[PDB]
Amino acid sequence: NYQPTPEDRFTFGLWTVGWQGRDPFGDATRRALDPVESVRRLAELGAHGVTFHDDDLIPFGSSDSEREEHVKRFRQALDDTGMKVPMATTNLFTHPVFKDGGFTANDRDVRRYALRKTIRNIDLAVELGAETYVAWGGREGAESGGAKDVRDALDRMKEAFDLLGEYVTSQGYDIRFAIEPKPNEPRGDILLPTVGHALAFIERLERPELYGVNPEVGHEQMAGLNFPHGIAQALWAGKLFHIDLNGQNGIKYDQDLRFGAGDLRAAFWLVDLLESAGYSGPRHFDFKPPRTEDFDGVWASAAGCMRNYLILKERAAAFRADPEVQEALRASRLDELARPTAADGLQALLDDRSAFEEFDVDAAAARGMAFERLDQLAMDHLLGAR
Amino acid sequence: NYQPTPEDRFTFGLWTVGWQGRDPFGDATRRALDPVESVRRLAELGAHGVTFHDDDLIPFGSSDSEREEHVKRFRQALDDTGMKVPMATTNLFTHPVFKDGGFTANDRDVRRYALRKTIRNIDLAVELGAETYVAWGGREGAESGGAKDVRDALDRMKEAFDLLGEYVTSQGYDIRFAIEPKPNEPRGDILLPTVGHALAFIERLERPELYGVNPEVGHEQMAGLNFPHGIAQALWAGKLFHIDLNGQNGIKYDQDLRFGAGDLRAAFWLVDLLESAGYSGPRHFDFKPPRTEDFDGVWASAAGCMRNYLILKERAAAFRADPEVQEALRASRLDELARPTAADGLQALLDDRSAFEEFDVDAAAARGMAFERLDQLAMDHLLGAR
Amino acid sequence: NYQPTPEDRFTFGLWTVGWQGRDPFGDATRRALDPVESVRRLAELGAHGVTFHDDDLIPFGSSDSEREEHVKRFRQALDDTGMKVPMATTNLFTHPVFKDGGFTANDRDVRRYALRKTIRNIDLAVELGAETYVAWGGREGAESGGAKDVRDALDRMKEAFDLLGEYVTSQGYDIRFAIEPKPNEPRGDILLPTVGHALAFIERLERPELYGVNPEVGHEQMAGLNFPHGIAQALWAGKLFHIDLNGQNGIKYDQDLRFGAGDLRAAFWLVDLLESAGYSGPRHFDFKPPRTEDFDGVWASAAGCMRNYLILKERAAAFRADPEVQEALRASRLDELARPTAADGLQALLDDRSAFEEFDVDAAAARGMAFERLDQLAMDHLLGAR
Amino acid sequence: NYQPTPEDRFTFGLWTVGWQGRDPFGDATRRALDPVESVRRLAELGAHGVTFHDDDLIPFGSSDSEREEHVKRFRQALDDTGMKVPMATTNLFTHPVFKDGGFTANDRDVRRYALRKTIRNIDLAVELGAETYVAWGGREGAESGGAKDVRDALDRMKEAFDLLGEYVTSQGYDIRFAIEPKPNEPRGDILLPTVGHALAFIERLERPELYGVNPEVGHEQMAGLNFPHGIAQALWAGKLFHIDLNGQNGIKYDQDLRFGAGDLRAAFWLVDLLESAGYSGPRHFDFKPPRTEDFDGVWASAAGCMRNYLILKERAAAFRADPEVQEALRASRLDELARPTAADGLQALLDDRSAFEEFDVDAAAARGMAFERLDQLAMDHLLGAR
Ligand SMILES: [Co+2]
Ligand SMILES: [Co+2]
Ligand SMILES: [Co+2]
Ligand SMILES: [Co+2]
Ligand SMILES: [Co+2]
Ligand SMILES: [Co+2]
Ligand SMILES: [Co+2]
Ligand SMILES: [Co+2]
Repeated sequence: NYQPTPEDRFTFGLWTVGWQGRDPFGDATRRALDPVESVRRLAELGAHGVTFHDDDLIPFGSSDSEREEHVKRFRQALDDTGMKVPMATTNLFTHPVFKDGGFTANDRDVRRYALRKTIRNIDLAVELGAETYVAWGGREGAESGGAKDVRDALDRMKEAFDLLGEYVTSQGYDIRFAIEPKPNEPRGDILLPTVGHALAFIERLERPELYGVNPEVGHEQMAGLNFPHGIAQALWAGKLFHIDLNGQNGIKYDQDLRFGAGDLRAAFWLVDLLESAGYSGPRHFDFKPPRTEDFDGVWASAAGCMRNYLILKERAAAFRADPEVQEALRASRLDELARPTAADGLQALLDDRSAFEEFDVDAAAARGMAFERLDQLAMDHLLGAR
Repeated sequence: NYQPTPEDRFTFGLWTVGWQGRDPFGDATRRALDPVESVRRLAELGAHGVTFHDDDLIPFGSSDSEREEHVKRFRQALDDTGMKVPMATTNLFTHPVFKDGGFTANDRDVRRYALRKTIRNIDLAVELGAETYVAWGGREGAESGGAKDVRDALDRMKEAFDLLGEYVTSQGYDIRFAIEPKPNEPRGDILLPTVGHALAFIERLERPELYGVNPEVGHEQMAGLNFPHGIAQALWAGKLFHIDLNGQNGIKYDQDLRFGAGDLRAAFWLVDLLESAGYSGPRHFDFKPPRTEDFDGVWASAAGCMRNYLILKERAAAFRADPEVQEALRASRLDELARPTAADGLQALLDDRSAFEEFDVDAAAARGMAFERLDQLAMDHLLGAR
Repeated sequence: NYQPTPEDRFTFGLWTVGWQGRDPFGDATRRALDPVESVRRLAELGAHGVTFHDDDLIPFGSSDSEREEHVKRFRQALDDTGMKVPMATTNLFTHPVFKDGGFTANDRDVRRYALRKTIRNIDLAVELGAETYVAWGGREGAESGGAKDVRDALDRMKEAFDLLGEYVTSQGYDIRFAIEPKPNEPRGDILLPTVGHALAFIERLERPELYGVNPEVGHEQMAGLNFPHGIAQALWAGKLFHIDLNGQNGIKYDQDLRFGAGDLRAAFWLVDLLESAGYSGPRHFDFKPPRTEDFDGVWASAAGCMRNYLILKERAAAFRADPEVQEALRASRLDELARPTAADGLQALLDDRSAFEEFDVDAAAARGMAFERLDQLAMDHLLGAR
Repeated sequence: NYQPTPEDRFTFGLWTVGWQGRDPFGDATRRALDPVESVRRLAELGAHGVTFHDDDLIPFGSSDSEREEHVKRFRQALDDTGMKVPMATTNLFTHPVFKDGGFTANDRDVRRYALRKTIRNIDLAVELGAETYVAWGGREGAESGGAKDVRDALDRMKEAFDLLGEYVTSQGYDIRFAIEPKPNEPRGDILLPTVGHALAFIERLERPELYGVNPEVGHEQMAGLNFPHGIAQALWAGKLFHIDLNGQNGIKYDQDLRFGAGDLRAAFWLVDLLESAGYSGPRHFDFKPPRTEDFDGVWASAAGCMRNYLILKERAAAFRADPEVQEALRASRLDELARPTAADGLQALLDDRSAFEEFDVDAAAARGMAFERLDQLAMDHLLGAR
């Protein structure tokens, strides 16, 4: 009956179930949640852990004694429930000081502050046991062309991430960074708008091994991209350090629907890929129960994230294990896709008349790929209609 | 009066002005053009050069004597006009044999053929003087999730590009590759869908220095991305080896409108960036005169590509040179964006109380960015309303 | 096992299974199909009938004796199989003469020709028993703003549809028209781009009762719209005279995937609505088997259209019949949505202090809508995970 | 120098310049503005008037004496400046009670409250001289398919608008309604998502003459539609009762950029159409100065809305008056588009062999439309490059 348990490694941000329902056009529809109560409620649903921005756990501007008490209460909730904290992050987007960015603000003093605020929370993240430190630069970008020279902004972005790498190395921490792309919202265009742009940027950092990506289902879908394809490219690069699961209906504002809502078939192929690849990180949900809901609906929406992942995991495993699917995959030459093109080497390929001079293009063109029969087997498995 | 001359380095594909007007739903509206006549017509408009797919210059399936005569006539047109050939590419998308891809076809024999067809045309490209060899993998991708394992496809894609690098190195050629991303069309999703994905992929090739990107205005806009921002990231990476200029209205089929049509302000900021950065490659137009047009409209549409680039070049230069704009850029702290965040180093930043303990977040938050006044100066310059 | 039979009223266009695979960037991948063979193959799959454009049944430019023989052979196939022809339409988009439109071409002679070509095929449609005559104005529109004055084009569009109404009335035919909106492709923008625009236009025709809409799943999705919502508005207006079923992944070129592919949950809610509303027209598929496929894949893709509709019909019926869903719908106040707001009348509402002066906004705001629990019951029914 | 004066009829909502900068992810960046100060500032810029939601002028929950004082101060500002109030509207979206809608909330008590809150503000609107009463149902819609039966919601929506028509008629008011479509945001899908859907809905009201549309540039662009085309359809229907001007970059969250930003060429063709059609309503700006700005940037952004409209008005008038453009419009057969197709009548068309039997399709197909030369004249006029 698709019941999650902590061994399934499902995690949730405090800001997800704790979202009060404020949007562009609307006031809060739910009261604030104490993080203690969200840890207890999430544990009762079978979650493994929780994640936080600095300012979700400790109100911005807290004194040291207030900070200590917020952390003490949260630690007690973690210890009472067995919940973990595998990931933490910094809020470099809510406060008005970040209206033009944190790490790429035009004001230099704001960039230095953003770094100090991040470093303070990396120390806390390590104390709470986090292995991954996410960075979503939601304010890095522009609404107009003259406001932001992107080459200078990328120079500032590299300096900031290099300084954070130097800091973790200096402290001997075993935490790694996961950069979260998004194409737009709240900025008109956000820097590092997709998984590809973030992977490319990481290759230019001083210590690329310290950084990966934290892709989000709905973010890549806001650019109309195929989320499973982008996760495959991140896995191919060895850079899937964390993932954010939710639902999105295409090219709109970021909806943050529960996982399995939005593009259902993309959710199926995502689960198939994570499970086939043996991804071992948390399955983290960055979602918002809709503001129509009361607290009972918040917990139902959170439970539905995990249930949908487990249903899709069963159907993807049955698809890949079905001998009729295995035969269809060979009929569609998925086995040949996995064989090297020319392990015989360049000169052998140049000398091979079967590759050019004596290649029958028309007989190869006539061979159907059989992809529709394979896809309807996938449909039938997903719908339980075999 | 914005008259282009060959010194402006404007280039056009044979397939652009030569497009006969066939689309998803329509037969040709114009007769085929002899490449000789397109070289002559383009030279008369002030173009610098032309580009080609193999199969635009030599019909697919030509004998050696037919091939020699097509090349001889084209060379004579180039010599009669002074036109150059700075770029060439392979057609790995029209023939039905490429229905599942060239370099990432599931059929191995098709992948080997795609490589041999590419290598034959690299030799011709070098004979005609091309410095850049573009690769647009328009058939690499899928319409369904089971049809294409993307990690295996990227392994095949890397093998293919590595073999092409080994080939050019083996021959001592001074040609470089430019990979052209596109998010979709004709495949439901195309592999390497954006500039970021292509830049990331190149970093994993055996000899990354041989490869850059060939971004196209309309391709990045089909994902709703900011094309000038993506060009800035490619320039930041040192990888803008070629560029395709055209117009697109957002998230649709690839419209291939003349340059300056589609998103006009994005065309302005693109020209501003290419000119500020001192980009020295061809300004290449990959566009289609609409099928409503006769040949006079084809040449008017081609002339309009160049005219719009030259108008936008004048207005962007006037914007950057205007002392009132220079003052607005300082008021918006574009100068501070270009200064290192912490050249004093990590420990100095950690010890700097002005970056945290004594940073007045509210006074920094209250300082307006003045971006709207700067953007209306940019508007006024673009519209000639100063 | 979800086996369709003719009683299910599934229909297919000749151009669907008969699509040879030519696209923007590619030559045909399959040979042409004789309409006789498509009628036989579709009947064997359990289809009810077929539909046609004039030029799919009779090649454009046929002599009268050729026309008679094409019609005779097609009639024999219909009689051999028991297949019906419930709908026909005109091709006013392929021939180059329609490059600027049929009914709204700027050239008046082309508009008059488009009307004569339509009227000739209305007579044939009636002879073959069609009840619905579709009109998809795929060439009505523009790529540039000066090319098409839209108020004048709508005047021409109304004249054309009014003349077609006068013609059918004059002949005593019992056929009705169904106008098919599309937002773009092949024109940069198409006139009557959505269901709403077409419904609005029909209200201004001389005899609106003769006209309804023929919405297509993928067309409304090319504008990012909710297809079930648009079908609900057409049903509310009494104007769903025909429907085109297929799949689409959001905002791209028109993919024409088999029904159930693309947005699966939207396919579920569409079937739920058509079945709840008692829609009695054909379930018509306007799709294209992908060009990767051979003929066996064409028939598998066609069979999959019908199978997916039948699976979704079973799951939507089980959802609506489940007493736990019925209780959830009452908890979410779907029953109250169906009750008049103020059957007591305006003055009673004005005098009702419970509607204003004594309405407790905070107690009403606090009541959760319970929509997430209702939606996860819908998910569980769709996936067979109850 | 493009200086607006009140005779230009530019109007602004209090909520536009008064937007404090709160978004999905961010706190306010500017202090609240007193409506008195916004009226004074807008008048100094040359605006004609202002518009309001009920709750922008009178805080929600005000006592009668507070209400009277807010209205008294606002009236004094209007009288001090000569500013008008041509339009008002109701806020049926911010308060949590409207989380599922106002007029189509599933809770009947909320629907009755939404009507009473609207009617109270219609009385105030009439006292302040408004001729148009806008209704943007931003909360009407859903995030999930079971939550909202759209046929029942449209029944509730018609009841509500019919009751409002009965109310204005009963009071003898000369105010008319303008329904504002939007496709999504804040709801996952909003009911009446485009101009077409709203026009269609109005035709089913009891007294359609009382209702028109209030289209917004950015709303239609959030569906990827052509805003000038949609305004042309509203003008063709006689239903453009008000218009909201702003900028948007395609398919994203609603950006509300100043008018002229976003799609510049669409802004040009919009101004060309409003001015050619002799639209006589207010040119209203529904925009948000970006939250990066301080108050000086708010007023610069507001001034830029008006400046851009006046620049585009000059360039569109010069385009239409240029004898070379007039010749190009005849070469493109825009004159023939405006002539009836068959004023000779149906039987004459049927008997006309020049329309079918003797129509030379190939000679008509060969005639180019000359649209690219016409569009580059439009480009040159817009850019001041003639
Ligand atoms: Co998100
Ligand atoms: Co996230
Ligand atoms: Co293109
Ligand atoms: Co290109
Ligand atoms: Co379609
Ligand atoms: Co269709
Ligand atoms: Co808006
Ligand atoms: Co508005």
